[PDB]
Amino acid sequence: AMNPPPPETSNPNKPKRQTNQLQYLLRVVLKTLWKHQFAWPFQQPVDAVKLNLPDYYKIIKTPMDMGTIKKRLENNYYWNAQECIQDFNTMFTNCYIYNKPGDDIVLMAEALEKLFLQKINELPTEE
Ligand SMILES: CCc1c(C(=O)Nc2cc(S(=O)(=O)N(CC)CC)ccc2O)[nH]c(C)c1C(C)=O
Repeated sequence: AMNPPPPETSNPNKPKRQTNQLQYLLRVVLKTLWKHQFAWPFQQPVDAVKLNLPDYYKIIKTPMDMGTIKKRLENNYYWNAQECIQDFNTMFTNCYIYNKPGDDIVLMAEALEKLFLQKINELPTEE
């Protein structure tokens, strides 16, 4: 009935690097999605206690959210861009798994996803 702790966002035992793709994912992709009118439900972990959603964490075992992704990028949590992209994909997929299709939240998720997919199509060249 308690919320789980939020996903880890900096790990001292993990190596760190900056890459152009990672920089692009923070400066361009995340920034663009964050501003979106439908972003707000995804800007932080789902507070199942405040929302009175008792089975959210019974069902969703890999929670992810853009506030967490943002923190990860800012603390150099990801070595590879694909790690960041997978986190976004997990976020959207969770929403589809938990919610009935045609729920307001699911529709907001599709809109964000469509944008996200467009943005990662423009991802810059790897070193
Ligand atoms: C529908 C639940 C949900 C949210 C979400 O955020 N809903 C939400 C947040 C606020 S809120 O942030 O205003 N509120 C809570 C702390 C107090 C300020 C207010 C109303 C809401 O419906 N995000 C996701 C991904 C889901 C699911 C279940 O998929």
